Amino acid sequence: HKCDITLQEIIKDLNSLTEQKTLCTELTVTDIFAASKNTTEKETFCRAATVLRQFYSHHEKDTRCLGATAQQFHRHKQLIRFLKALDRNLWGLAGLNSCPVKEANQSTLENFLERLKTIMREKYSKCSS
Repeated sequence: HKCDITLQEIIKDLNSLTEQKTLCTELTVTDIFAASKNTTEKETFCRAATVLRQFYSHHEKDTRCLGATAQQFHRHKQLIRFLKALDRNLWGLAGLNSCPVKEANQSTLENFLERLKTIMREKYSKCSS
């Protein structure tokens, strides 16, 4: 369960997400990593899955993000697609729907995805030889 290949799928989604910039990636999420580390692994995933769901829900049809050019619109849809795929995997890992996220600090979506990627790669590393 813990060292399941879902970890690789999350890492994969994150790899695409962070190699991708859009009009929208500087917009903010609640910084669940500004906490003092007071949560189980399942709580962490639930928290991350929560803030990302707020983000894609709010920005999928947001005029600042939707794009003027074909390429901008494409990148916007890609981003929302990948966020939903990552979110889906996170919820499957979490095993939890209800986790309050209490941080004030906002970070750009971009910085948040890079942090989550570092934590995911650390989980993968702790799983293998």
